[PDB]
Amino acid sequence: PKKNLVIVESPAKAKTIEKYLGRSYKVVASVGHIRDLKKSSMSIDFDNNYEPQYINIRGKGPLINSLKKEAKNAKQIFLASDPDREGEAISWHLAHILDLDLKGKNRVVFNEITKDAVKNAFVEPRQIDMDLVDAQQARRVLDRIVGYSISPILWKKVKKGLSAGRVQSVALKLIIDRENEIKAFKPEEYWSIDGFFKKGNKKFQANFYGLDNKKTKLKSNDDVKKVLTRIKNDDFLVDKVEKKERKRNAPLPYTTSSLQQDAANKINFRTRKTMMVAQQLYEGIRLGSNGQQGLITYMRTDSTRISPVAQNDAANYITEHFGAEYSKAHEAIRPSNVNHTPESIAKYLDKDQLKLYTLIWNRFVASQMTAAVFDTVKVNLTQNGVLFIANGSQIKFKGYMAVYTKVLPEMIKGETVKKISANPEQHFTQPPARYSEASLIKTLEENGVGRPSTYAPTLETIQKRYYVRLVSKRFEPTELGEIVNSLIIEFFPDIVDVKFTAEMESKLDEVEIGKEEWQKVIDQFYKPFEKEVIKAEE
Ligand SMILES: [Mg+2]
Ligand SMILES: [Mg+2]
Ligand SMILES: [Mg+2]
Ligand SMILES: [Mg+2]
Ligand SMILES: [Mg+2]
Ligand SMILES: [Mg+2]
Repeated sequence: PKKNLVIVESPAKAKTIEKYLGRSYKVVASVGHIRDLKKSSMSIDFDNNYEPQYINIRGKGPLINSLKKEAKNAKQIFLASDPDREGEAISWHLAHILDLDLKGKNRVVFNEITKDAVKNAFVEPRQIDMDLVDAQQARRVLDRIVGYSISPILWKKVKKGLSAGRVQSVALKLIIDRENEIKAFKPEEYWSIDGFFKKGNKKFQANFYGLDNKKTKLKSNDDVKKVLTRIKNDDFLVDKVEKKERKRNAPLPYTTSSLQQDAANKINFRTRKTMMVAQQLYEGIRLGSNGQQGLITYMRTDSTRISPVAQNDAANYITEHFGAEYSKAHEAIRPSNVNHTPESIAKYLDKDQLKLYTLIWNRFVASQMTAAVFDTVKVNLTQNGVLFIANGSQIKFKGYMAVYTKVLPEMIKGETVKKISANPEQHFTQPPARYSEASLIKTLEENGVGRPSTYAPTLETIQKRYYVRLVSKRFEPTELGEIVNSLIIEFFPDIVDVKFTAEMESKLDEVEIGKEEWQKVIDQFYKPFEKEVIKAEE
């Protein structure tokens, strides 16, 4: 009786998958990477087109030996690593250590850890995708060449122990450019006027807009006076009434970027914690006697697609719980089972897992719902050329907002309302906001620089390196970060450059699809970079 071997990256994953598979399957964790570049040397074969020189990781020897013994005992080997570039290179390193044939169909991929998703994966296993593997290799070779080339230069000109990276340097320069804008900003005093009116004895508020049919900027207390003195009596003509219905569509389901943004904005999660907790949700949590189950789809994704089956089950949850009026190869981040309401499984989750799951559940359900609808009214109240604007809003259909506004007294053109009081208020303009974790992520996504694997580590290493601090939830450059940024701008300008770095990520994308040869991406980077390293070592 010889079993099937299934290798996974973590024990929590193996425990979860173990129940799903049954007798003729043995499930073991490799506990992270087992092969890596050498730590004590560059570990790139520059005579053989940048081929990485890998070793078995220092310390993992005994683990590796036991994997080899289990593989000998096994009937067939299945590599069940996560479905991304990194998971494919893990599977390739295991193939290498276990002497498996790369033409064999030993790779099984799934994007949630549920009994149904797991078993469908073994129905059609595939061979290892060497394009995905080469895309991981390229990133690893790039980051190694950059890190081990620049770091000694920082040690020479700044301080021992320093390091830099590609996307980390882009982010740091973006933060320093924003700080330069802040320093150069010139605040200005300006004033507003709140008005309080009545139609009948129904009170409401309208804000000063301007004089003589233009918007008016009030720069001082004297400008407020000039408005005030134009106001003779309390009578205001309803010069116009505007009405509309406003449709607020539903957000898309979470990607890695939008999950990280929402978690940081809404529940004060640092991005590292968001990914840590998502991983717990994903790899499997004990739901009591029903044992461990994966509660969300895989959390590293840039897809917003929902699968047909997942779509149908949510429509049914929505139709049944709100009304059918609220409905309509990778995937977004969603509950694996929508019927696992946050309320139901609350008792099985710690507080942090409860928050992130609640966030992911709400967002995915909302995203499967219909638009909210509002009833707008804009009302112009004019006297003697002075214009106040009243605004009113109420919801005509909650729509997706089901999972989570004042109205105006009635008016038509020509009626009259009475002015009770006006409240001038002093303000000062503010500079552009600092990057929060949210807006940094959003910026890195929109400008083409970030990817699901690189969002959280970039914001981690920039803080581990002490190049920025994070106060009142926004990044500020440190003095050391300014020093390092200036050196790299001086000697390696392209690695702070947004466009060159988004270009590189797109070339990595092409490697993944087999459109470009990974060694060529490295060579087009390395040939110019090499010259800059020589000149910086002068
Ligand atoms: Mg070894
Ligand atoms: Mg990668
Ligand atoms: Mg990178
Ligand atoms: Mg590396
Ligand atoms: Mg800044
Ligand atoms: Mg991550």
